[PDB]
Amino acid sequence: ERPTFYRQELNKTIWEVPERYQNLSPVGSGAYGSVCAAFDTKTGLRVAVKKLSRPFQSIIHAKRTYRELRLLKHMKHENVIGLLDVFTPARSLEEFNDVYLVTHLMGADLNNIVKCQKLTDDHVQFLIYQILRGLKYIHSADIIHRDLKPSNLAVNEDCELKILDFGLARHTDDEMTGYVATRWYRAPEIMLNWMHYNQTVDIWSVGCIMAELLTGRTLFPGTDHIDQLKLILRLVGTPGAELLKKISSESARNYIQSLTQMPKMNFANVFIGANPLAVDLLEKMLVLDSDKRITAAQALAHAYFAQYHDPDDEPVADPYDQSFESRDLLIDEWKSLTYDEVISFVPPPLD
Ligand SMILES: CC(C)(C)c1c/c(=N\C(=O)Nc2ccc(Cl)cc2)n(-c2ccccc2)[nH]1
Repeated sequence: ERPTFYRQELNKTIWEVPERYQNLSPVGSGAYGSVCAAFDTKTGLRVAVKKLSRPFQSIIHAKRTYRELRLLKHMKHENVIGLLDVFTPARSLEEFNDVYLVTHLMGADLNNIVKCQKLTDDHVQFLIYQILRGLKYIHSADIIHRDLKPSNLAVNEDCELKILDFGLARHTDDEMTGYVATRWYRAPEIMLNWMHYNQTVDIWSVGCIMAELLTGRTLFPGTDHIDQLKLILRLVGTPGAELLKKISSESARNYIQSLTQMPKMNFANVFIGANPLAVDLLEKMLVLDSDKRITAAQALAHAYFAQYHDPDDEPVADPYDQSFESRDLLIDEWKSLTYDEVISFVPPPLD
């Protein structure tokens, strides 16, 4: 019942995987793990396999490993990453130190797509429809992505899209500093730590992404946090008293009040020649007050997606128990929890 495993060294890390996975080649790495492409001989799919790096080295890491496996097991949606397989070479809990996560290899990310091919309005409609369809599902489980950006959106050759989170980097202060894509899609309340954030932080990200699909250019390519804020406030206007009250960070509030007040721009004069319905949706997504942003479910009913919208085929998630998030456990308790989840994994059917 347990498959046979074989070992190999790729870019100075050991991969020990079931025999079903062949032709492993490295695709990326970071602080939390490494990814390889492979051929799954069982299903006949090209796959991507993330090996987590020392998943139980700290409490923070062990809880993260549990969190990821729990999230990935729950996800059952066409526009979101699905777990094809999870495995470990360990034969018991006592020797359980390694976690490997398998999903479909899609072919490209959305950075590839915006860089290398011109998109018509129909392409923008279809790609953004799918992001929002997946986001509806994600948000219905009270899950916030928080790092929606083109490199976390995988796209096949028929422009079918999946939301994922490679999750290889730490998102430290340094990784978020300077002229960097890691910060250009973040809602300003997350970027500047204004307040406790909502799931519409992800709608801001969709707005930034949609703008970029329409123009071919980054919406807010700030050279740093403050420059990026300035670019944002030039477009959407400076906040009024109502939003200022909601900024619970007194330090952040003090700084924004130092800026000269600016009105919202005419978005038809920014997104020159775009579908007026695209421009209308953008204005509803790129609202500074996150209480007043359009939701994913609201946005799916917008006239821009009239050719794709089907309210009978935009499903929500099964209930997701996140009570673990408020729980303090030891490493070995997170480990055993994670081990139970690996052991109980049942793969999806191959249609
Ligand atoms: C889209 C959603 C929000 C459900 C999410 C997905 C996710 N993980 C992944 O996408 N995992 C992944 C990505 C690529 C590969 Cl090859 C294998 C696994 N999250 C993740 C990543 C790291 C830590 C915790 C959660 N969060």
